[PDB]
Amino acid sequence: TLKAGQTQSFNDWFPDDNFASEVAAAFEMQATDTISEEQLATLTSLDCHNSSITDMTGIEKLTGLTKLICTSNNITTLDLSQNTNLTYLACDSNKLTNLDVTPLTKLTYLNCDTNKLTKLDVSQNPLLTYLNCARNTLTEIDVSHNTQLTELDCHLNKKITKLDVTPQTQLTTLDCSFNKITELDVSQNKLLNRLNCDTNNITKLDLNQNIQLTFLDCSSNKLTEIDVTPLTQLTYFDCSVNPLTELDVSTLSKLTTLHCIQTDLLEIDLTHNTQLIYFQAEGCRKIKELDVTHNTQLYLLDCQAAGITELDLSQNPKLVYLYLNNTELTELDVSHNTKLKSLSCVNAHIQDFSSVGKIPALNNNFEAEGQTITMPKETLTNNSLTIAVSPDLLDQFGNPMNIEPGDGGVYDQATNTITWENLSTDNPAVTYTFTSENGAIVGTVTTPFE
Ligand SMILES: [Cl-]
Repeated sequence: TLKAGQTQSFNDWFPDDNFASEVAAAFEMQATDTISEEQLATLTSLDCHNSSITDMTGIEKLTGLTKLICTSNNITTLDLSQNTNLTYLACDSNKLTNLDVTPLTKLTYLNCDTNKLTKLDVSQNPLLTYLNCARNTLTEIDVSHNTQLTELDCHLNKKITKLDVTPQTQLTTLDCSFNKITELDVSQNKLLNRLNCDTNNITKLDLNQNIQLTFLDCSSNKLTEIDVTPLTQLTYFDCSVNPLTELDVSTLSKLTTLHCIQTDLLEIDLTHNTQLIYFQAEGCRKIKELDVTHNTQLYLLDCQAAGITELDLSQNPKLVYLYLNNTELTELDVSHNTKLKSLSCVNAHIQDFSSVGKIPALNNNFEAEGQTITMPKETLTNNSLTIAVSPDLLDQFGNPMNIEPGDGGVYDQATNTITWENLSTDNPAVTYTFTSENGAIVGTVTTPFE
């Protein structure tokens, strides 16, 4: 017997006006048109995203539904106990404090991202392939019964301390970022391709079995060491904000992006990463040498704070963005880097900036303030001292710079010397600032005495 049931307006079926109105449009009808229980049951798919819906009461009557999208609404509860034919559920960006999916035994896609869930029970969903409980307030997530899971996103729950994916042998994408995870065993996830476990408390990460990762981000963790040598397919690798002291990327022939910001590395060998486009290594304070000569397609180089006294940029024609601020450089040469839109080398120990004027786009977009130069000491003669202003002090266009002595001292332009009167061994040095006429370059030259 196929019973018709009651026949009434969508507005009478669905108390929420905005919901009734969306269910109506699903049948290409108005909210005030009448429809039967048997008619309502024929709808296999519903999309009411971004509709100002607070209440989904009446959903129990749409029993033919295999797909429900209610994203970007104000829904505080969703009783889906009668919608047992659902295979796809997107209820993300709502105000759900709880969500029961235990009756939905045919469910293969579940997205409840950005809600207020404290528990989530997916143990009755054995066909699950996409679970996304991102941006909830969960403390754990048992996926032990969900063996067909290909993608898991439990990022930004904040309180997750344990994650077990040892049974998820089909996992290709994992995002467990911004939690308190301390151990991640990914050795059974042989098909893994994308891994993001950043912003956790992971101390060890064994990736030896995951030899077909293409994307890896283990940044902001507590990794003392890591072995990426087996991961020959990697194109993007990010291990920033870890206390790693040694990193071996020689096997990563396909690497395009390497981020190792704020790591403790003593050295780094980029010579085999011929395809490298982005190397971002700001705060790699222990590095004292950088050979980017084999990285011929480098588009952006950032090694701020690095202890490099020089940097051979001859082989990097494609460079558009270079960041050398806070380095130990005493020499700069960007003449072969004609694509540069932005150069920055604040707080270095540079004198001659003449190579930068070779690139006219840099005439304006150029910062080189806070230079700190240190000269060999002289002896006094009477209570006085004359010195030659360093000839290497040359600006962007190879012109002299303006000399402002740490004044008791008179700069003589003719002779390009400074003479201070009344100097004391109590205060054992003399200084002068230099500034370029465009104001892009500023520094000091300390000269000790006696
Ligand atoms: Cl009505």
